[PDB]
Amino acid sequence: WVAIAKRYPEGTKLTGRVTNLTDYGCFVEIEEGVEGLVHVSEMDWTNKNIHPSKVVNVGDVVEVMVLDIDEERRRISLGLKQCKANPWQQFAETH
Repeated sequence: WVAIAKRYPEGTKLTGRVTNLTDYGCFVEIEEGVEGLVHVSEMDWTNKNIHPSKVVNVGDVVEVMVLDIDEERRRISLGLKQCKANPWQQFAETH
């Protein structure tokens, strides 16, 4: 069945780029008009991991796994947080 407004099965994973940090998570951006929230505990292996989130900065590319979707609001709540191999690149555009 469909959970009132659902696209993805849930627990199906995505890849996104990090944009903000919240009170108990991080916000990750997917595609245009589509953004997610990385829930801090969706891994376990962070806090005692030594790492600044394996260096999860604003404008870095990560992987996330989907939690709460509302097609009505356009919020998919995706949270993973491992990071990519070369997660920072030369982000300038006026060329």
